[PDB]
Order: sequence, then structure tokens, then C-alpha cells
Amino acid sequence: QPGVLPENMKRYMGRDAQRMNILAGRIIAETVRSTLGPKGMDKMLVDDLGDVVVTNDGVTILREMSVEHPAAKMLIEVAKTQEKEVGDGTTTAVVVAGELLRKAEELLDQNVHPTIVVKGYQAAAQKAQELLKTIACEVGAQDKEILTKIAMTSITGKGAEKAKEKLAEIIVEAVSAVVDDEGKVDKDLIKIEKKSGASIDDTELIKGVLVDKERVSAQMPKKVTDAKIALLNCAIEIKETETDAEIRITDPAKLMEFIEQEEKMLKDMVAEIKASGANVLFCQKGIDDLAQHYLAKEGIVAARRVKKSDMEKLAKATGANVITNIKDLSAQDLGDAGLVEERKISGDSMIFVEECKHPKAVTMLIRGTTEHVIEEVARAVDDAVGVVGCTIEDGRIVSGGGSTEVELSMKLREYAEGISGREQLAVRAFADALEVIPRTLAENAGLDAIEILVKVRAAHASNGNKCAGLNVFTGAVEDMCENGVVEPLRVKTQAIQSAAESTEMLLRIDDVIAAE
Amino acid sequence: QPGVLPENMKRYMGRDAQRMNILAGRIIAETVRSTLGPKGMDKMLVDDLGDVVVTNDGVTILREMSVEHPAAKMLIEVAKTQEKEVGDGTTTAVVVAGELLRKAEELLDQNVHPTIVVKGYQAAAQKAQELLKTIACEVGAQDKEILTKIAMTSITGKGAEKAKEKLAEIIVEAVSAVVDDEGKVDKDLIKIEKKSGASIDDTELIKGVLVDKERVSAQMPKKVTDAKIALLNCAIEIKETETDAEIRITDPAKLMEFIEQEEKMLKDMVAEIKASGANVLFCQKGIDDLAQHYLAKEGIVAARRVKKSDMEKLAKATGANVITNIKDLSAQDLGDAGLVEERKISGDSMIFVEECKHPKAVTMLIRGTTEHVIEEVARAVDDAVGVVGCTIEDGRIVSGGGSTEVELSMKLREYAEGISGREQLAVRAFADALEVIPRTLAENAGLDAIEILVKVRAAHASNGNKCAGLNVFTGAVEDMCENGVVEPLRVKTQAIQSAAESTEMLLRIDDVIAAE
Amino acid sequence: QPGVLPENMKRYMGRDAQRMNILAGRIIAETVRSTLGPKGMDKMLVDDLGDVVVTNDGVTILREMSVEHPAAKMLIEVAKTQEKEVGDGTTTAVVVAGELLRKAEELLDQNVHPTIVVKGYQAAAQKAQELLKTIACEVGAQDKEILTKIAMTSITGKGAEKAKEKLAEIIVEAVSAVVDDEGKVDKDLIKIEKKSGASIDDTELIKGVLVDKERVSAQMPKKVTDAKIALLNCAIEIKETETDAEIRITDPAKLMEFIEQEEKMLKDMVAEIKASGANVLFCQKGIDDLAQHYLAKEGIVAARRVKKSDMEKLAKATGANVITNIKDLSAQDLGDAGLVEERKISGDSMIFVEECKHPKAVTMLIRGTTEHVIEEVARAVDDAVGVVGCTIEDGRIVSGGGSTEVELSMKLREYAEGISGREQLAVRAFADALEVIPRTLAENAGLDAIEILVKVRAAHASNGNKCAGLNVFTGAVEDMCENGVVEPLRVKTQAIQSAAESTEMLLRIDDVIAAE
Ligand SMILES: Nc1ncnc2c1ncn2[C@@H]1O[C@H](COP(=O)(O)OP(=O)(O)O)[C@@H](O)[C@H]1O
Ligand SMILES: Nc1ncnc2c1ncn2[C@@H]1O[C@H](COP(=O)(O)OP(=O)(O)O)[C@@H](O)[C@H]1O
Ligand SMILES: Nc1ncnc2c1ncn2[C@@H]1O[C@H](COP(=O)(O)OP(=O)(O)O)[C@@H](O)[C@H]1O
Ligand SMILES: [Mg+2]
Ligand SMILES: [Mg+2]
Ligand SMILES: [Mg+2]
Repeated sequence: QPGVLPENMKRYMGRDAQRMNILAGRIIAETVRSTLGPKGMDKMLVDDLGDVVVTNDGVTILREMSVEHPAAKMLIEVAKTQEKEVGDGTTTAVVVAGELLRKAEELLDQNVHPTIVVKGYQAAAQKAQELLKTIACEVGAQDKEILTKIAMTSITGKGAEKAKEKLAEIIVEAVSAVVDDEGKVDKDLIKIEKKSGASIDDTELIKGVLVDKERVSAQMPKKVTDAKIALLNCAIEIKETETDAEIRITDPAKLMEFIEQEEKMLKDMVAEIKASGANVLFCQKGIDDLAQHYLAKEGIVAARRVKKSDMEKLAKATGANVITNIKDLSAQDLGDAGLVEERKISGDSMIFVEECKHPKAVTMLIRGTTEHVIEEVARAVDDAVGVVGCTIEDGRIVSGGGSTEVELSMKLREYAEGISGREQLAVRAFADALEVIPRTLAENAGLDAIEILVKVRAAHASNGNKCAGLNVFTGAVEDMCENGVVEPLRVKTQAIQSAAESTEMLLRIDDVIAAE
Repeated sequence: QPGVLPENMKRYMGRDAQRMNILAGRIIAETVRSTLGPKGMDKMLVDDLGDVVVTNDGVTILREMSVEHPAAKMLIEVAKTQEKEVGDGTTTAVVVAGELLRKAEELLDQNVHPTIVVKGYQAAAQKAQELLKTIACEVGAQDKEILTKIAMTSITGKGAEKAKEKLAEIIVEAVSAVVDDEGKVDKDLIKIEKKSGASIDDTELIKGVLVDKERVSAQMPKKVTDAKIALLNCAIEIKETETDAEIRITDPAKLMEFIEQEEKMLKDMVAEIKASGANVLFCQKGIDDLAQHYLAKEGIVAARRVKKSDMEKLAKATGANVITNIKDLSAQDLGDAGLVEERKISGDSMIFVEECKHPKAVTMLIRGTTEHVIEEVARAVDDAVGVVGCTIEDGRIVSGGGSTEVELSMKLREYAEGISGREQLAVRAFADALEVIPRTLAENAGLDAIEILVKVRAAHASNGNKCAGLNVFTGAVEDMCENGVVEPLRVKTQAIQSAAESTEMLLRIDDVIAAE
Repeated sequence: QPGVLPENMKRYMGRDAQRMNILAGRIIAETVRSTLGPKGMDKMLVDDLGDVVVTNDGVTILREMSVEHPAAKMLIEVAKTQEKEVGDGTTTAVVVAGELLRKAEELLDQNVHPTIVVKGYQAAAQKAQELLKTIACEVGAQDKEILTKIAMTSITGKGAEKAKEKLAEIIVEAVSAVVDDEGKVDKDLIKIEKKSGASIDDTELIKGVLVDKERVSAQMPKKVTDAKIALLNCAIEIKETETDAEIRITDPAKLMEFIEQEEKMLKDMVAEIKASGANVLFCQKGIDDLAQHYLAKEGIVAARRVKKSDMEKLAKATGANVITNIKDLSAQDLGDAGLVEERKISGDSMIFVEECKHPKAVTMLIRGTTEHVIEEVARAVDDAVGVVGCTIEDGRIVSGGGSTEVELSMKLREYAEGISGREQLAVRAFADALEVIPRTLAENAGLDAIEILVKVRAAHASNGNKCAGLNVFTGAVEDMCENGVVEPLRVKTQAIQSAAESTEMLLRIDDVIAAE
């Protein structure tokens, strides 16, 4: 009598399961296609709270639409990974994924079994990775001209693109500055600050850091040049034993003596600081109001309760050692900056620590007229920082504008010739799926995809040009490398690998069991 | 401020409109594919009232699912037309239609504009009609051997197929009998009766008609041989003027005289009937109880209030003229039958009018153990009656089992070679769409569609055999004409034309506006 | 204290009123733009009952969306009028109207007062009517080649366009046949019948009429050649005085005598009919069952209770006089038809009265696979019948494909040069508004409107070609007159006048007061 599997449950099997997933994928892909490339357009997303995000950024859009559909969630993971590993090409990856799903449907409607499609995809994907390596050009991690093209390509189609030359130079300087001694780039050592102002061109690089604290006492200097900075993360307050201790006073005179002893301990703390040669002081903990006095009388700029993250970046920029024992503070622990100034910026008072010599962290101060405008500039700067970092780390790049996908597509078909059996249809499918990129670029530019594809495919055939792609302005096939349209090899390798792995995962599903 | 278009309304534009329709079509198609062919399976459909229909019949299924979706409704119209014009191939037509929609999607995703797809389809469809004429064989409307194969093919895969030889012979006799003098077949002159009994083999042809009435008075004979039948659709009651008239009686004696005068009028009516030589009488109106008496005294079998439809078929079978004036009833108006008997059949008393000489209407009495079993036998008999009728009328047939579709497909591709431009992709699409039939046949038989298609396509290429199709039992390509697997040209021509016109109609839609 | 004007009321003044109307107009226009021209697309409209309409037809769409917005309702009236007066160009007229509203907004945002805009529009419109007369070519009401181009142009872009040559010839024959002796065309004498069948090419012209009634008695002939038809709209039943009358019978013998007298009156009625020479009889009233007998004995085909509208059209086709006194029926009242046949069509029995000699009414029998497909063919046939009628009546045509609007636009700008003052801006606005047609045609064809407009405008400038328009296939400016793309002058004159009058009406509104 009673039901075995839960009654409160929907279930989709075989064809229905496949359709459910394929459909979800395609629909996710279709909602971001319009954003792709130079003539890409932006979405405005409103949440249930009435908050607005306007952005071109693929993965951002996908996160902000609060998608519940279980298969869509899988595709969105593709975009999230692309973001983590590369920082660019999120839309590309998702769109390729959707296309693989769509091409898989044609094969499944012919009765090719899912596992065979999967097998075929896996083969094509491996081959694509191999081909992508032969396709990439080598570049040096210090080739600023090429790094700058990498950044500018990233910003193309973003609306921040109006300022792409200036932005790219700044971004290339910034990333170059924080490259560690193992040759790696930590996106975190480039602090992004966002502040309203006259325009986007007011955006600047700061060799140093911005600190959202003010000097602890107005009697201290507001400005100081060639400063010797002290980083202290112990507190400048009267020290207190760990074991519970209480004073007992029985003589009225001894009353003052304890107060005075405490005042002296504090005076001594400041004197030890002065002795190191420091004129500027950032402290992670608190500073007794009396110590604040003494510091000011010594002409020392001090800030209290500085964010741990701030101390860590201040250290990186100036060469200072964060100290936990005032007793052990020497001149060798002090950091150095050309200028430390408290000044206002968009009506906020902050402490600028700038003109450091060889900073290991820096600040990109992004400026624009309005908050939402800035936010999007920032999102674009993030994309560029990403790919510039990838290039510096990998030393491998490829041409953009769909050229690489077409070359890939063309070679994969050659590969498919030698595949025997049904698996072959899957390999050709995979090949054809890649052309979604050059097609969408044209589509978004109001061009005719079918004919441009014909033209671009031709320029790649024989022993033609792997760099040939559609210029969505002139309408001609051009040499994208010569035009400076390039991207890190890592964008393509990741996007394709991600799309392949996730669609293979979905195509293996023959049963969906949803609850509640 | 206020909304222009109604607020209580959903709307789907461009891509969304196309998907909505394409999807609906495909889903309708997919729900009947499983029924197609020799290894086709049946659906059991339950309505909101708890009534059951189990059937293989495509259009029946689609009517019984109470489909609300507006695009689906359009596809269902394809099945309904096929039923009206042919009586068979409803599943085929719907499945082809779905396939055309699916192939259209691939072209639309490449950015081929809908109107171009449409144009292409129209071309292919016209070409197909031309090709179908050259593909058809001629047959004579009196070729019983070929007509019998036509019927048997129809019944294959129906469960009534257990009795297909017997059924086919009966069906062919039946249709042959009602062919008019212009060579046309009216499916209506073959009355189908359904009655439970020992088995389906008890099913028989009746040269004559079954009447659901009993003789009007038990004093009349139950049986009568070589009968002279009278058809009267005026009433045997006392006649009454149209102008209002009343009798006035003032003399007591004249009281009887009026009653007697009426009795005489009735006696005279019967005597006029006897004088024509009639021993059996069917009357469309009523018969005064006194006339019933006189008729019985004269040994005349009479039935009253016979359905107009019954009178009309009785007339067609026996050669009688339905008369409206008893005065004008002569022996030349009488019909003839070998046997008129009232007898029981499944516990029901009815009047059999059988063994007529050259009947122009006839009765197929269908027998089976249970109601739902009979119903389906009947549905199959209907299909066969249809195609036999089509063959007799058209004189053109083609080979079955997917052979004709494959030949069509192959030729249409040849045609497409000479199409310049984008329209060509649509023509090839159309061609490939047709192969859904041979694919589904194999699929339903658990065979591998991809390889059998390869084999069948090969048998058709060069100057091979237009009759080559997959035998879903042996697994081989065989000569379907030699195996007696044939269908009226009209089933292919209509199915294809219907699918083409309705999918073209849908593909022209770019906006869906639904209310409430 | 209490409110003066009703409290349950919204109100929009000045700017808000203007925006409300302008907006409504534009939105209505925008919903039908997509349907315009050769590459136009169709909408699928679902009502609250779940009934579907799929159509390209502008005014049909606007009627089926149940639009409540008060200003939209006004624009819809534009479409309805175009339908009544012309039968084609409904979309054109509505789109022009929207455009006038949009161009009016630009002028209102510059602070040009509404009345001045209005004044300007009125001037432009009057000028346009004058210019349209000089632009039109003359044609003879019997120039079948030109009438045929007119029809084909009409059907272009409709999906019935697949059969446009055949359809056009039939339509031209049909309209030509019903032209009266004052040279006018009543669209009502061309009866449209819709019946499913093998395909749209089965569509045919019937010189005569279809009657949905079967012969009254099966004993009558089903077919009859060179028939003499009798039209009777009195009844063939026993006549009854107006003054109340009753028979009194006192003698039993006189009983029969009254019945017989009535039978004789009926026999006499039939005999009088036979005497006129008639073999076929259509009666608007009833026919006594006994008369039906006598008629059949005389070999006369008769139908009873024929729709008044049917009698009227039967008369028009055959040359018969509908008679109300059987006594006064002579041979000169009889009509003539080559063939009168009762036969089946899509499983329906009807009476065909065809092959009449010089019919003054005819039937277009439209055929297609499915109901919704047919409906739309019919809608297109209606459009063509309309413009063919217009041409025959007016004798004036103009070139299509936007050429005329461009010529108009160009001349109206010339006119505006000599307008002094602000009114001038309104005249140039009007001029520019007309270009919405050539723009939308291109747009719908995926072409670039801005550049094609530049090209077309050039071909018209100087003393160029008034017939020059965009070919939306080749992409070139071509001679639309040479390509046979033509329309009745009435389509442009009415569309423009309608748009002008209704937008002027709306622009005069400064206050909207809505209730409830
Ligand atoms: N100047 C250009 N011309 C053509 N294509 C370009 C140009 N600049 C960038 N692209 C292409 O646009 C695509 C990336 O666009 P974008 O909207 O940033 O998507 P994603 O989120 O996937 O990076 C890449 O194929 C890139 O090569
Ligand atoms: N013996 C057979 N072998 C292969 N195919 C057959 C055979 N008999 C019938 N068919 C095919 O089955 C199809 C019709 O199957 P059916 O289930 O009746 O569908 P429909 O409702 O479309 O007629 C036709 O394509 C016909 O060629
Ligand atoms: N072959 C053609 N080439 C270009 N334009 C055409 C052609 N045939 C018709 N047209 C144009 O299409 C327009 C009519 O389109 P249609 O969708 O019927 O709208 P409407 O309901 O307003 O008549 C007219 O401007 C006519 O000139
Ligand atoms: Mg990018
Ligand atoms: Mg069948
Ligand atoms: Mg039109």
C-alpha cells in the first residue's frame, strides 16, 4: 500500500532528465551571451531589497540572479571557477558550456548514447588542451608592452574602456610591483580603493597604502616627509600581569606613587619609540590617552587600532616589521615612505602612506563620478589585474577575437577524421561548439555570423593565419595579434576544460530526483 | 501611468516564442512516437470521469489527452486532418512535424532567419510531392490481392493483428461492395457494429444491415426468406388536415360512424401495402396500434420509428425507395433481401436484413471478448477501411517500413545540391527530417537506428531499390514491396503536406500573447 | 470640505496627459511593426478561453489583444477604418500614426505648442494628399496583368505567399466577375468558403454558390446538368388564411374530402413548379413532406429552409428571381447553372451550384491542410480582394516597398522650405515620419535602415525615380514598378489621412480624466 520513495517529490527520467539539464544550461548561457565582447551590453540586476548592480561581468550576473535550478547551479560553478583561477573569461566559459550541451542534444536525438557523447567530448577536450599549447606564443614576464595589450584587451567592451590606455598602464605597473620572488602574483597585495571624484581619469597608482584612520591627536603633524614608520601590534597602555594582581595602599602618600609609576611606564614606552628614530607610528591596538600626549609632544604622528589587514599591507609597502614588544623596537624594524599625510578625499579624512621605494603592496585608487560607475570600473580593473597576473605567471598568450577558437575548431575537425566510429560525431560536435564564440561576437556586433564564419574559417585553412579573426568594427578578417587583441593562454585552457568537465558531468545524468 | 496592453497577460518574444512552439511540437511528437509501427505500443488514457481508452491510434491519443498548450493544439490539427482525409498515418504525420520543428531549431541557432527556413521547407515539400508521384506504383481498383496487402499492412502492430488475414479479406469485400458508380468510396456506407462474443474470429461481413428495433407485434413472423421490403417514412396513423378541423356530432348513431371511418382508413392503408407484394415493412414514423393488428393479420413483419439513418442504409442495401405516400407505393419501390430475421445477439434482440444481392451499403459486425478489446479492433478496422478506400480511389501505392521516406530523403538531398544560398540548409534539414520515420521504427523495435539507417541509405543509393526498408524482425534491409508492406500514396502525400504547412505556420511566429 | 470632482478618479494633466497618449500610441505601433512587409513575422494570440489566432494581419492582432488603454483604443480605430475603406495597409496606417506621435514629442519637448504642431501636421497631410494624386499611375479596370500584380503584392509576406500566383489569378477573376454596372465592387458578392483538404493549391473559383443544405429527399437526383433553378421564398405548405378559420365536419364522408382537398392543393403547387420548366428548387421556407414526395416523383431536386442570404446569392449567380407566389412562377423567373450537384467536401454534404454563365456573385473555395492555416490564407485573400477592388474602382495605383513614402517625404521637405515660422518644424516632422515605413521594411529584413534610407533618398533626389525602393532580398535600390510591387493609391491616401486625423485629435488633449 504505502509509497516506497517519498511522495513529496518530482522525478524526471531519461529524455526528461536530459532535457531538463540541457535546457537549463542553454538558458543560463543565453542570458549572458549579450555581454560578450567589444559590442557587449550590460545587465541591471535588482535584488529583493531594491539594491542595484549594473555590470557586464558574466559571473557577477550569474551570482546576482539567484538561480535555484539544480542544473543551472552546476553551469554557474563553471563561471565561479573561471573567476577563481583566471579572473577573466567567465562569460566565455559559460557560453561554450551551453553550446556543448546544445550540440549534445543533436547527437542524443540521433540515438547516440550519452556515454559515447561523453567519451567523444573528453577526447576532443584533451586534444584541445594539446593544440592550445602549440598555439600559444611565449612572452616574458617583464614585457610591459605585451602586458599592456593584455590589460587593454580585457577592458575592451566595458565602458571603463574609455580610459583603457591609462588604466592598463597603471594596472601593469601595479601588478609588476607586487610580483613575489617566486614569480607569482597575489591579487591581494594590490588594494583597490573606490572614491568619487571629478572623473575616471583621476584614477591613480599609489606606491603605498590608504588607511581609514585619522591621527590620534590633532597636536601631531598632518604631513611628514621621508618618514620612518613604526609598526606596533602590542598596545601602548599600562601593562598588566596575566596572574590576577591587586595593589593595596595603606599610606596616603603611596597613593600618588602608583599613579606616577604608571605615568612613567608610559613615558618610557614613548621614549623607546622615539629612540628608534621613528616619526610615524601605526598601532594595531589601543594607545593610552596619556601616551597620545607624550607622542604628540615628541612630534610623532600616531594612529591607533589599525585593522590587522592594514598593518600587514603597511608592512609590505614600507619594509617595516610589525613588533609586539616595544622593548625590542630598533631602527632596523622601521619602514620607509616618501610621504605620510592625513588629508581629505571625497570629504573623508584618511592617512596616505605614499611614495614608497620598492613596495611589495600598492594601492589602485579608482575614481569616477558616481558609485555605480566606479564599481564597474573596478570590476574591469579586476579582470585586467587577473589576466596580467596570469601572463606574468604563465608566460603564454594567444590571440583573441575568436581567432583561437576558430583555429582550435578547424584542427579538432582534422583530428576527428581519424576517429573511427560514433565517438567521431561527438568530437566534431565539440569542434563546432567552439565556434559559438566568434559567432556571438559577430552577432553582438550586428554582423552576419554565417558569412563571417565562412570568411574567418577560410583565413585559417591551408597553412593560413592562426591569428585571423573578425574585426567587429571594420567587418573584416584581420590579424588579431597585429591589432594587439590578445589573452593569456590560461583563459582558453580553463574555460574549455571547465565547460567540458561540467557538461560531461551533466550528460551522464539519466535521473533527476527533486524533493519538497 | 496605466498599462497599454492588458496586465493579465503573458508574452513571449523572439527566441522565447520560437522555443515555446518548437518545444510544444517536439513534446507532442514524443508522446506518440512509441506507438509507431509493428513493435509500437499502446497508451491507456483515463479522463476526469474515470473512463478508460486504450489505443495505439495516434490522433485518438492526442484528442483524449486534453491538451491546452496553444502550439500543441496546432500540431494536433495535423493529426485530425490526416484522419479526415486518409484515416491512417496520424502518428506518422505528427512525428514528421515534430522532426521538422527540431531540425528548424538547429538552423535558427545558427542564425538562419525563420522566413528563410520557411522558404526552404516549402521548396522541399513541393519537390517531395513531385517525387512522391514518380515513386508511386499504379494499381487497379479491383486488384483484391493488392488491396488485401494494403489492409494487412494497416493492421500490423495493432493487436487486432492476430486476425489480420481474415479481417483484411472482410474489409476488402466490404469496401469493394460500397464503391459508387463514380468510383468513390464513402466510409459511411460501411456500418460498423460492435458486439461481444466468443472471439475476434467471429467477426463477419453482413450483406445488408442491422436494425436496433424489434418487430412491432409478436403476432408477426420472426423470420422471412426472399423478402419484399417496404420503406415508408410517412406514418401509418389516421391522417389529419393541416387546417384546424373539428368534428361535431349531434346524432348518437353518427358516433360510431366516425370511429369506423377511421378504422377503415387504417385498414385501407394496410391493404395498399399488402397489394404492393410486401411482406416486410420498415417505417420511419409511428404505426397506429390498430394498423399493427391488420399488418400482423396479413403476415407482414413491421418495425416502427426507424432511425432516419437506418432507413437510408436499408434503402441502399435492398434497392428500396423510401416512400412518403402510401397511396403511391408500388412493387417497383420494394427492396429485396435473402433473409430478414429478428434474433438475439449478445442478449439483444435486433432485426437482421441480410443476404442482399448487390448491396450499396453493408455491415461489418466486429466481435471480441470484451468491450475495450472490440473498440480497438474497430479502431484498426477503421484504419484499414480508410487505406483500402484510398487505394481504390487513387490507384497509387508506395512501399512501407520507412523505405519511401528514405528514398524521398535521398532524392531531396540531391535536389538541395542545386539550391544556392542559405535556403539550402533548410532543404537539407527537411530531407533529414523524413528519416525520423525509419529511425523510430527501428528504435521501437530495439534496433540501432544509426547503423540501420546507414544500411538502408546504402540500398537506396546509386540506382538501387526504392522499396528497400528495415525489417524490424529479421534485422535486415528487405524489399518491402515483395514483403507486401505497402500504403496508399495518399498517406505520405497528406502527412508530409500537413506537417510542412503547419510547421511553416509556427516558424513564422515571433510573438505569443496569451491572456488570463 | 467635500470633494468637488469625483474622488474615485485618476487625472493626468499637461505633460502627463501628452505622455500618456504619445506613449500608448507608440507602444501599439511597436507591437505590429514586426509584421510589416515581405520579411514580416506573425503573432500567436490566445484569449481567456484558450482559443488561438495566428495571423500577420495588423488590425486582426489589434482587435484580438483586448486593449483597454483609452488612447490606444483611438489608434486602433485607425486600423479598423483602414480595414473598412480599403481592406489592406492596416499595419502601415497604425505604424505611421505611432511615428507622428513620436515626432510630435520632439517638438513638444522644444516647447512648440501642441496647436502649432497640429496646424503643421494638417498642412503636411493636405499637401501629401495633393502630392499622392500626382504620384499615382492610371490603370484600366480591366487590366488583368496589373490587377494581378496588385493582388500578388498584397499576399507577399503572408505565408499564403507560397501560392500567390494561383491565388492572385483566382482573386482577379473573382473580383472582375462581381463588378457592378456602376463599376463598383461589393466585397460581399464574393463568398469565401473554408474547407480542409490536400493543400492550398486545391483552392478554386466557383462560378456559382455553395449551399449548406442537402436535397430534401433521397429519391431526388444528386446531380443535374444545365439546370433550370427556381427560387421560392414562400412555403410549399398548405396555405392558411390570416383571419382565424376552423372546419366543422358533421358528415363522416366529408372527413376524407378535406384531407384530399389539401393533398390536391399541394399536388397543384408542385405541378405549377414543374410547368415552369424547373428541375432544381431552392426554398427559403419549409416544404410539406407530401410536396417533397411529389417533387421527387417529378424528378425535381429541392432544398428547404435556405438561409435568406443564400437565396440572395443564389439569385445573383444564376439570374433567378426569388418568388413569393407559386401561382406567379414563370420560366422567365428561372435561373441557370451548368451543374447542380450534392456532393461531399471534407466529409460534409453540400449542394454545389456551379458553372454559371455570367454570375453576379461567386465563391472562392479556400483549401489547406489545417483550420488555422486556412484561416490565415483567407485573411490574405481578403486583403487581396480589397486592393483589387480598390484598383478597379479608383483606377489609380502607386509603387510599393516604401518608394512612395520616400518620394512623399522628399517632396514634403521641399514644401516645408516655404513654410514660415514654427509650423515649419511640424511639417518637416510629418515628412520625416513617413520614412518609418521604408525603415521598418529594412529593419524587419535585418538590413541597416540608416544607410538604405540614404541610398533610397538619393535615388529619389534631383529628377530621379519615384518608383525607387529597397529590395529587402538583394539589398539594392530597385524600380519597384518594374518589379511589379504596386498598391492602390487608396491604401496610402487612407492610411495617411487616418494617421493624421487621429494623432491631431490626440495632440489636442491636455487633460485626461479617468473614472473607477
Ligand atoms: N578588440 C576586440 N575585437 C574582437 N574581439 C575582442 C576584442 N577585445 C576582446 N575581444 C573578445 O571578447 C571576448 C571576451 O569578452 P568579455 O565580454 O570580456 O567576456 P568574458 O567574460 O568571457 O571575458 C574574448 O573572445 C575576447 O577575445
Ligand atoms: N511489416 C512492417 N514492417 C515495417 N514497417 C511497417 C510494417 N507495417 C507497417 N509499417 C510502418 O508503420 C508505420 C505506420 O505505423 P502506425 O503505428 O499505424 O502509425 P500511423 O498512425 O502513422 O499509421 C508506417 O511507416 C508503415 O510503413
Ligand atoms: N516584394 C516587395 N518588396 C518590398 N516591399 C514590399 C513587397 N511587397 C509588399 N511590400 C510592402 O509591404 C508593405 C505592406 O506590408 P503588410 O505586412 O501587408 O502591412 P499592411 O497590413 O500595412 O499592408 C507595403 O509597404 C508594401 O509596399
Ligand atoms: Mg573579459
Ligand atoms: Mg496506422
Ligand atoms: Mg498588406
